[PDB]
Amino acid sequence: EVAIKMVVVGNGAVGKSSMIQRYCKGIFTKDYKKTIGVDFLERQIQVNDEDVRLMLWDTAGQEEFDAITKAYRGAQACVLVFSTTDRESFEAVSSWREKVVAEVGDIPTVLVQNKIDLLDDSCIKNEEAEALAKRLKLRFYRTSVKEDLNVNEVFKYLAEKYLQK
Ligand SMILES: Nc1nc2c(ncn2[C@@H]2O[C@H](COP(=O)(O)OP(=O)(O)O)[C@@H](O)[C@H]2O)c(=O)[nH]1
Ligand SMILES: [Mg+2]
Repeated sequence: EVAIKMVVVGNGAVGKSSMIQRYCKGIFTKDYKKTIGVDFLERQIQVNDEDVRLMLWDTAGQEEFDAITKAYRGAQACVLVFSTTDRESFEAVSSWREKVVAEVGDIPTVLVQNKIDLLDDSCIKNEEAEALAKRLKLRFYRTSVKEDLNVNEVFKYLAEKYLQK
């Protein structure tokens, strides 16, 4: 049995709260802004013959970039999220990465481009997202929380890397 605290980080409106609700509750609602009224949601899964309890902590956006918060404290893995339709959220990734490393150190991390169902309206070229992932040395996923596309894979990857580097 292992419990893993995972923090989901990135600019406002990229889909962090939706991603957590999708993974832990299996829902996607039509609201302009999602809310999680508790510190974290959780999902208990089996990974490589071990029982893992994933505790997914939501965060605030760039308006709280300098904030030192409970969601980051003792985080054991991290999802860095930007949005297909928000170039500023992509440009912010390196700053979010540096913030997490300075607060918790080196923890398993993945880079996620969410809202890939909106590719027609993309503001990020595929080559530049892949180039950033290679520069930060991070596994990169293109996700659609709305379509339940690659969400499960993100958390499974992080749990496996926590268990075996
Ligand atoms: N089309 C699309 N909309 C999404 C996706 N994920 C989230 N959204 C929407 O993006 C908006 C912001 O999502 P939210 O989870 O509140 O973002 P947060 O501010 O990062 O927590 C909401 O209207 C969500 O329904 C996605 O994969 N595709
Ligand atoms: Mg939110």
